[PDB]
Amino acid sequence: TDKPILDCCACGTAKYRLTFYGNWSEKTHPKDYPRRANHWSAIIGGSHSKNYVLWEYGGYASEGVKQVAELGSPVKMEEEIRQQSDEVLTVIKAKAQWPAWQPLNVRAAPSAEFSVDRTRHLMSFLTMMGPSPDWNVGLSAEDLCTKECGWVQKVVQDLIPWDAGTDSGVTYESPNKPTIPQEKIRPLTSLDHPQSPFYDPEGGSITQVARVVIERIARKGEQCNIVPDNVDDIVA
Ligand SMILES: *[C@@H]1O[C@H](CO)[C@@H](O[C@@H]2O[C@H](CO)[C@@H](O[C@@H]3O[C@H](CO)[C@@H](O)[C@H](O)[C@@H]3O)[C@H](O)[C@H]2NC(C)=O)[C@H](O)[C@H]1NC(C)=O
Ligand SMILES: [Ca+2]
Repeated sequence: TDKPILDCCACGTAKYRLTFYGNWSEKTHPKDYPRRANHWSAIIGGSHSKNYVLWEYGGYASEGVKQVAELGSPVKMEEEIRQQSDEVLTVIKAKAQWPAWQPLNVRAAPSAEFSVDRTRHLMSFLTMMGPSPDWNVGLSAEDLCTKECGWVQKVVQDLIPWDAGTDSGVTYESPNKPTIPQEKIRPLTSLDHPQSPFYDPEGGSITQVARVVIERIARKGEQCNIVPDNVDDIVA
């Protein structure tokens, strides 16, 4: 058996800003909106290698993912991430948001910086939509390395909630109801359950609840991109 070939051919390191924009408010998602309790939990994630999976669709929630989903607590997730030692480059953290939605002139969108290198060229994170039985948003294994042996300049992604598979409640404020055995992580849909706040008998996509912006802010070290990248962001 040979070691698998390297998937990322970019050189040196790159630094990114992750900014998280909530779009989940009583105005955009009126049905049973939790007017008093609504929040986003702290953001937790990391830049990492292919050898570590924080969460993935069709995967089972780790203990740390479960505690984010149910408690809004990033503490066990952060322990799990740090236990991966060299498979993780940067630990990503940003603060909780109470209430969940404000205009940008009122409150800055939470952000964090992270680094990538040839081996830790992926990024994952999650945050809990609260209150909820077990509903998060996030990205899993977003790749910052390009085929051209460079580093992506900007990624913009709109998000819908996903279900961590650990609690069977049907709406934001449902009583605790352990899902046993735990089920696979899956996205929410507009036909999950008639009491779901996202239910629409006509089906169709769920209105996005957040947008994430990932922007490159620096590169370091000799570069080996096969197309020009003359952005003046290489630090000496
Ligand atoms: C979810 O929240 C995000 C963050 O506020 C929203 O993104 C922002 O949306 C507006 C579009 O109305 C963007 O401003 C506009 O940009 C275009 C540039 O092409 C310009 O022509 C307009 O005059 C205006 O300046 C803004 O760039 C964008 N912010 C981002 C991406 O960070 C998003 O629309 C929200 N979605 C919903 C459905 O509420
Ligand atoms: Ca669930």
